[PDB]
This record gives sequence, structure tokens and C-alpha cells, in this order.
Amino acid sequence: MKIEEGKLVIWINGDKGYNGLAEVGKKFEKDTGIKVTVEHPDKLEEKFPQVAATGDGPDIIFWAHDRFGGYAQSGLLAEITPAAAFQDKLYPFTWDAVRYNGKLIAYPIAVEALSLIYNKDLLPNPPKTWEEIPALDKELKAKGKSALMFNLQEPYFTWPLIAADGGYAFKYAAGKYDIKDVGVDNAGAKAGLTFLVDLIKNKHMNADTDYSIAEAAFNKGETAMTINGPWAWSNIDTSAVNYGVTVLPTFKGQPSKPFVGVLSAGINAASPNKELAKEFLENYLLTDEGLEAVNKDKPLGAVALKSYEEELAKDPRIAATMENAQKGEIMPNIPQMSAFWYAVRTAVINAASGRQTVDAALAAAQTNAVDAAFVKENHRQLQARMGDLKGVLDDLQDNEVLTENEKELVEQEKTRQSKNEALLSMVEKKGDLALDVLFRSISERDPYLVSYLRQQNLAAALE
Ligand SMILES: OC[C@H]1O[C@H](O[C@H]2[C@H](O)[C@@H](O)[C@@H](O)O[C@@H]2CO)[C@H](O)[C@@H](O)[C@@H]1O
Repeated sequence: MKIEEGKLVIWINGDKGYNGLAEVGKKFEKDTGIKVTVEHPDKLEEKFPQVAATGDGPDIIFWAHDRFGGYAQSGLLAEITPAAAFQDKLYPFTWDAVRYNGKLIAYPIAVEALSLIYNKDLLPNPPKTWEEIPALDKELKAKGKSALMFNLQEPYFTWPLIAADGGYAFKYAAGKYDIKDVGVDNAGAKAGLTFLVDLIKNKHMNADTDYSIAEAAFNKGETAMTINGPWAWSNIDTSAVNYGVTVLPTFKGQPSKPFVGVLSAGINAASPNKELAKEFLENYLLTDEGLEAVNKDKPLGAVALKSYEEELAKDPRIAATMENAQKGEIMPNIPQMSAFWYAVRTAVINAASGRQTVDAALAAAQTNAVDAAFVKENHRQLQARMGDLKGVLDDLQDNEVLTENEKELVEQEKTRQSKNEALLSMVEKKGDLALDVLFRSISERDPYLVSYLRQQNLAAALE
């Protein structure tokens, strides 16, 4: 519809303390009279750039910083204006994570990193290595219990192992990232994922495992270990299970390298309540009591606010979190991250399910990760061989990449070539997120064509 003036609508992920944040809104409402509504829509990281592109959506959006460059590229975010004194209340490295092209485009909240969570009354000495987990799983299964269960559907949770022996997203080149240098196909990436797959072949893990299965199994005492972030600590607490949080196990003598996310709050560019949002985030949320209100619901973990993090220092769970973070990497915020994640999500699920080899799964990821480049570079061949656009046009429209008028202009053309030509040029101008949708649509609806071009480009590169 349109964004209501004199009100604040907030979006935050369903695994965060959204009831706690709503408590902060109530305090803001009591003092200022401004209503604050907190929501947690399914797949909000996808849903946001769809609705915001038309000038709809929440006043404030919460997500890890890695998606925020894509949003900023599309002009969905407003530039924020905290004073120098405000900025000093937070760690410098958290401001860096929310800087896109010299502009601050979000307020940092929480520093998120995965850790190894273990049942104390079942495993006094957690294994320091991934290697000894197969042996640990055989002797644990004799007692009707398993060694390790964690979410295998989201690449976030498998990435630490994949990166440990040398897998990386985009190569950092002394100041910036090179979007042509992807490291999902190297030997370290292959070896980390091959280990994961081998765990499954040897039936120490199952490819079907998601968040729901992994969480219930641990909190029932059915599995010895899991891998998760701080937000999951509440559900383990209430289950009265005695558990510890510690450094992730090593792979080949190298530490697991989790991708660190800075949970951040961006303000919709189309919002008429930017000042209200600033007041809410600076004066109310980013205070000791505001952060604790959220934490009571779901733990934030380590946080960006200096004064609050010092009080969290005495917590061994927080220390384990920052240790794990410091052995990992802060995620890039570049627009190509969405394509990176899609590429790794697909590679893991396919290798783990057995429908691709690790080599074939990762070979494709290398190409899927560089979405936009692939389409522009194969512009000539696509124009000729793409074919019927109905499903693709629908995809682009469902995802709000094209308007109705734009779709109909493509459908106007007399032949398939002129139709293809019209569509191709229009999408390239709309950003990385739009070409992702186009690439994914073509990959989903005509998978052969992508494989074919992938293969024709090899013969062109060989000669
Ligand atoms: O699995 C890919 C996924 O990883 C990260 O998502 C995290 C998120 O940062 C956390 O705040 C938490 O909610 O769990 C999510 C994992 O399911 C990336 O931030 C995200 O963009 C990416 O798609």
C-alpha cells in the first residue's frame, strides 16, 4: 500500500527476540505516543527488496549487514546521521560493516558468530577436531545417542568448515573485494565439503537435517552436540539441559572460520518517519536496558554497544562467541553476496543429497556466484536460445523486478529473438539482485541452457 506517517513498522527475523524489541516499542510509545509495530515476516531478506522497490515495506529493517549493500545499490536504504559522540558508544569495526560506498546505511546492534554447543552431562571433553567426530559418533550411537546435529539447509552453518582449509567468498584485495575472484571451488573448499558429504555417506549426519530437527534433538538430549548462534541459548536454557559453549572444532589443524554477521537496523528510503526511526534506534534500542530487553527474549550474544558488552564480558558463552568470531571473517556487504549465498546453498544441498558430486556442485557454485557477469557476457547466445519467456517474465514480476507495462512491452515483440533482446537489456540496468532473479529463473526453468553455455565457454577458454 503505502507507509503510514506517524507510526513505526519494524521487520526482524523470527529467530530474534522480537517480543523483547516490542517491549522497547511500548516504552517508545508511552513516552512519545508513537505506535511501534514489530513484525517477523517469513523470508524477510527476500521480501524486503521486493516490497521496498515500490516504496512499500517497513520503516525499519533488521538483518545481518551482508545483505545491506544489495539494498543500498537499489536505493532502498536511507543514509543515517549519528553524531560523533553517538558513534563512539559503538565499536569502530561495527560501523565499517554498515558502510557502503562511503555512506553509513544502518545502525549496528549485535555481533553474531556461530559456536559449538555441547551437552555437558554427556560429553565432558568436546572434541577439538572435526576428524575425531566420526569415531565419536560410533561410540555414542551405542548408547542410543548421536554425536552432532546442526542445520544443513542454510549454508551459513556449513560455511565455517568449508572455509577452514581455505575456502573463501570474495578475495579481499587490500581495501576492497574482487568480484571475479571467488574461492568456493578451490582445494580447501572441496576438502571441507567433501568431509561434510563423507560424514553423510558414513551416516554420521543426514542431509535432511534442518533447524527444527537439530534443535529438538539437542534439547531432548538425543544428540551430543550442535552448531548455532546465541539466539538459540534461550531454548536450551528452558530445557534445563546442562550445556557449554566453546570454540568450533578444527579441520586439518586449522580453525573453523565462521562468517561473522553484524545484526543491523536500516531505515527504508521511502519512509516518512526517518527521524522517529533514528530516535527509536539511538535513544531507546541502543542503550543498556533496550539491549537487555531484547536479550531476555532471545540472546543477542556479543553486541556493538561498548557499555553493554563490558557487562557481557564476564559471560563464558560470550567469550566463546568472540573467540569464534575472531577466528572467522566479517562478511562483505557487497551486492554480490546474495548470489554467493544462493550458489553455496545450492552446492551444499546437491552434494549432501547426492545429486551432484562435490566437484560438480562446487564447479557450478563458482559460476552461480558470479551471476550478473554471466548474463551480460552471454548476452548474444541468450537472445537466440532462451525461448518462451512466460515463466521467466512471471518470475521477474513475482519478484517485482518488472512492472506490468515492462512485461507487456517484451511480449509485444514479433519473434523470440526480439522478445529475448528486449528482456535482456531491461534487466541489466536494474542491479545485481535483479539479474540474480533472472539468472535463477533461467537456471530453474531452463537448466540445460545454463549448463550448455557453461560448457561452451570452456571450449572457448581452452582455445
Ligand atoms: O545461510 C545463508 C544466510 O546466512 C546469514 O543468515 C543468518 C543470519 O545472518 C543470522 O542473523 C541468523 O538469523 O541466521 C541466518 C542463517 O539462516 C546471512 O546473513 C544471510 O544473508 C544468508 O542468506
